[PDB]
Amino acid sequence: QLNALLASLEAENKQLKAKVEELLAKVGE
Amino acid sequence: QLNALLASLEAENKQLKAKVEELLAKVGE
Repeated sequence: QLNALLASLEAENKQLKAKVEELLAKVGE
Repeated sequence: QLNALLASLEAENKQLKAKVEELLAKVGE
């Protein structure tokens, strides 16, 4: 189950980084 | 080293969630 936790955290991190990119771009409007 | 990777990912996730909160609030301006 440790690899599943790693996988979930990795997925969340990727999603959050993309959300930051989206919101950054929105702030630039 | 697996716990260190978990720890780093957890720290990053917490930081990113807070950055999302900040940028959300900025979008609301």
